[PDB]
Amino acid sequence: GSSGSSGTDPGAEELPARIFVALFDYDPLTMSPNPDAAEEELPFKEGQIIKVYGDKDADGFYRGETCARLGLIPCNMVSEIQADDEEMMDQSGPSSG
Repeated sequence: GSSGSSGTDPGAEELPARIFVALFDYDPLTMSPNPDAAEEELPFKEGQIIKVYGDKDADGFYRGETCARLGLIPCNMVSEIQADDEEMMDQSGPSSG
């Protein structure tokens, strides 16, 4: 339909989905040793966001959703993004407590 990555402005709250950015282009169609097993993998270009849901299985793959797609993401390729919320307190003022 219409829903997907973006479009439906945020109205209510939802489950926490770890955001992971792609470090390099991933092609499970050519990279993967087999296409059949490649289906389980989730392709993504560098700089692409992947709504990761949960942790990674033994293999070490993060199951996330990107571009209205679902599959496995190689924790090796992608990476964790920095926190958006207020950052830690650095150089705490000299003021006395």
